[PDB]
Amino acid sequence: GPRESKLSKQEGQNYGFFLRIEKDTDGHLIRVIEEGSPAEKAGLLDGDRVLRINGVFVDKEEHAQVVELVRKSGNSVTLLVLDGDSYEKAVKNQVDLKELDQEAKL
Amino acid sequence: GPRESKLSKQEGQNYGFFLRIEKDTDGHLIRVIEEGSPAEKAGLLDGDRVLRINGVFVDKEEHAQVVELVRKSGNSVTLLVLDGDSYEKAVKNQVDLKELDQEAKL
Repeated sequence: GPRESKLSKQEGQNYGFFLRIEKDTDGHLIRVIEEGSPAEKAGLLDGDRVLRINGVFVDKEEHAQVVELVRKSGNSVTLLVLDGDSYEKAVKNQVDLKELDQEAKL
Repeated sequence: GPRESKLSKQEGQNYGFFLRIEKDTDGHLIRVIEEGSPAEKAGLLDGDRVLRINGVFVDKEEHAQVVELVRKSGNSVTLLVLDGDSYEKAVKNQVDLKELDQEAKL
């Protein structure tokens, strides 16, 4: 289910991913995670959607805002992410994404 | 990658950019971005290409209809632009410009 990913990096360093809007696709997508990066080390996966940034729900914010939020968070940031399939399955079944909290399968 | 620039102006004010048709040049070119202008504030960069206006794909529209789409948007307009370097690289690599949307590197 959702995961809380605690990213941390050095000054001048990128976290090492793209945030994207994709044509006819819901959500703020994480793509092209660089090998060995802060993003990788924190558990980010290709196709994850960003639900929250430092606990603030952003699924309905504009891309520019979501980017700004990451950027203004400085050299650490907490992302609540959901994998692409769980995210599409949640939106399919009209689940309230706001009410989703961390869940792990073991 | 592409950016959405959200330009806003006062009534009777100009945005502060030109659109041109240039010989042996692909696409709807943003030129002459006035310093201090709405265009500059929104993040337009010289050599930017206009891909979409209020979401509508225009790279293959006539210059006259693109200008008119901007004017008809009144005192704000949303432009999906792709910087001149990324755009020239995309046309070479035969990328479908219709499929490009906002992207940021973090």
